Amino acid sequence: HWGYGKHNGPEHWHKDFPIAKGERQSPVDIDTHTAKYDPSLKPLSVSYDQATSLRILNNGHAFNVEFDDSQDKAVLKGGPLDGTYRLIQFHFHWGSLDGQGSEHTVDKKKYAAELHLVHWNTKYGDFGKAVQQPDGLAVLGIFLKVGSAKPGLQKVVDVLDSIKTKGKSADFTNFDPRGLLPESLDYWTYPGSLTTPPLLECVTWIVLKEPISVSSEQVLKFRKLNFNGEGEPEELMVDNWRPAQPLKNRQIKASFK
Ligand SMILES: CCN[C@H]1C[C@H](C)S(=O)(=O)c2sc(S(N)(=O)=O)cc21
Ligand SMILES: [Zn+2]
Repeated sequence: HWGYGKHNGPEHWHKDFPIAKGERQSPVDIDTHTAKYDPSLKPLSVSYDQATSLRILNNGHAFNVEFDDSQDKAVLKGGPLDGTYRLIQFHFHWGSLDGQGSEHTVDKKKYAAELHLVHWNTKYGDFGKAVQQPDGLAVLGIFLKVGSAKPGLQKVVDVLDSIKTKGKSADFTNFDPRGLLPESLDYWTYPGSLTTPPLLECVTWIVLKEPISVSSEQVLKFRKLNFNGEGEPEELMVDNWRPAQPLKNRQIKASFK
């Protein structure tokens, strides 16, 4: 099975998922001097007031916090998007050391972790149909740097003990994702893909310029999770990030100057 090890990591994915060598793969390095300011880009509209979280799960690759997407409760609009995108889940990617962990990079700089808030285009009816479309998903990416603690993240950190291994899930209701957002919503955007298999090229990436700060103790807790299931040899869940892919014939746009 695919993973992040030496024998099943990113360099091997192309054997089972040939699209790994495709034309619009993610993540990428964001060269701040070549990105172009596009004044036609609208500000992002994040409406998370009615978000209903349901559960937190360790799927063997990361931990996901899932939301009820049966209605337009928590949605993302505006920016480079056309239509309404519903929040379905969020997860993180992190490193074994503070100097690595993020998937996207900024002028080759790596952050300690990267948060992905995944949304799907409602015009396609269901998430499964959305992933088969070029504009089916919108993922909001937020960088994490180590510094002061992020209070809104603590409730997540505190429940990780209950989902240490692959397959474990815990009820996780009434969590407000607004607590994870930076002050500014300035962003870069480009067309890309999922960063894990199936690596489908159905994502409009929206990467925020402003990183959020989390404490050393908060990120340390992420690193205590396991890739393995209960009863199996312990493999710490760290470095679950894909390296930067070629930009090819794509242009990264910025909402700011
Ligand atoms: C572990 C599989 N993860 C996949 C398949 C899921 C069904 S998804 O919600 O389409 C999704 S979103 C991202 S990311 N890292 O580009 O934001 C990866 C994945
Ligand atoms: Zn991700």
